[PDB]
Amino acid sequence: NQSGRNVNHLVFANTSYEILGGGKKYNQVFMTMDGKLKIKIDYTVDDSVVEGDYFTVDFGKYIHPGTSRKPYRVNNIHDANGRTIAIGSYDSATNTAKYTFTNYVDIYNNVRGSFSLLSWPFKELVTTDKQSVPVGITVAGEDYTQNVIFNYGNRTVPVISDINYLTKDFAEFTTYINQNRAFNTGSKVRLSGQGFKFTSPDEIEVYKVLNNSQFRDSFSPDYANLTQVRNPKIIINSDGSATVDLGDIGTLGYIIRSKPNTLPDFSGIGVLKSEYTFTNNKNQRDTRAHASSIQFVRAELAGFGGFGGYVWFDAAAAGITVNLLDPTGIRLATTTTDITGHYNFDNLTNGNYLVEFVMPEGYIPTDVVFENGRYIAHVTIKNMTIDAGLVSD
Repeated sequence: NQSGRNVNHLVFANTSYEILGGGKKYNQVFMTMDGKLKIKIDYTVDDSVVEGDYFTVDFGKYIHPGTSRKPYRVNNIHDANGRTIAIGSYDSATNTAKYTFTNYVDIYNNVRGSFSLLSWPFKELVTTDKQSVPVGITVAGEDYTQNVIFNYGNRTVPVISDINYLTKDFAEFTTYINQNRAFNTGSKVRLSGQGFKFTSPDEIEVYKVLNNSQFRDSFSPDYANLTQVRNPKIIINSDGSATVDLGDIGTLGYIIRSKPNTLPDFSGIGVLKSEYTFTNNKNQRDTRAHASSIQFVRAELAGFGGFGGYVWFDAAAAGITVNLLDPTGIRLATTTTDITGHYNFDNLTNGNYLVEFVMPEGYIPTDVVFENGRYIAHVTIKNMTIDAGLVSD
C-alpha cells in the first residue's frame, strides 16, 4: 500500500556523475584509494505533486548508494534552509531508492533543489581492473547512462589485501597470497588491525585457488566455486590479531576470507593489514605486507532507531493524531494512538525530530510547547519514551 502516487513524470531532473578519490587524475574510480562515484541530481517538481507522492531512483545493475559500509541507505532531500522536501528510503532487493514528498510541496510552490549520492559498484559484477562499465541508472523514470572505469589495483605480488565491506559488528577482509606463483615454504600470514579484533578461528576461512582466474580483482571472490581448506591452521593471538599457518605451499595460490570484529566505542581510522612471512625460491626469508584503511562513519554504520509513548486523559486516549515532524516543522509521518492510547514511529535515521500531538478541541497538556491546540515535543534518536497527558481547558 502507498502513501501517494508515482510522480516520476512530474519530477523534472538532470543528472551527472563525478568520479571522486585518488583516481580523479586517471578518469577511474580507484576503489582502494578512497574512490567513489558521486551522482548529482538537479530537480524541479510540478505543483500538482502532493504530500505522500514519490519519485524513484533505480540504481540499475552495476552500482548501489553508499560505499564500503552496510547496510546501504539514501538521505532525505532538503532545501537551502534544511527543510525536508522528501523522505529517502532504499530497498536493497530492487536496488531502488524512493523519495516520498512531505507536506513541503503543499506549503511551497515552484519546488526546486539538488541532492547528491555517494555510490559504489557491486564487486561481484564489476570484477576486473580497468573494466569500463555502462553505469545506467533511472532517475524520475528517465534513464541516464555513462561509462565509468573501475580499478581495484590488484597486483601479481606475494601479498595484497582489501576490505570488501564493513558493518557495525564486523568487516570482511580479503587476502591474496602468492599471485606471482613463486615457490614458497613456511608460509605464515598474520592478520592485524586498529579498531578490529579476532576472537575465534571460525571467523577466518582459507581457500586454495586452482588457477589465477579465481583471484578476482575486486577482492570479492566467487567462494562457492573455490576449494576450501578443511584443516586451516589458525591461531588467535592474545593481542587480538590472528596468524594463518599455510605451511609449505610451493607455487600454490591462496585466498584468505576473514571477518574481524569491530571494537566497541572505537573512533577514528580503522586499519586492516596482512603480513605474509615466508621462505622464497632461493631459501631466503622474506616478508611482504599490505594495509587497508577505512573510515568509521557512525551515521553510515548505525542501524535504525524509533520511539513511542502513551496519550491519556488526566483513561487511554484513542485515535489521537500524532505527527512526526522535522525540526523545521515539516511533517515526515503521521499516525494515531491505538485502543490503548499507544503510538510509535520506527525505522528513523539518527537525529532530531519533533513530536506533534493534535489536541481535541478544548484540551491542554500536562522542553515542550503548546500552540493552537498542538503539543510539540523535541526528540533525539541515536529507543525513547514520549508521553502526553490531556487535561480539560
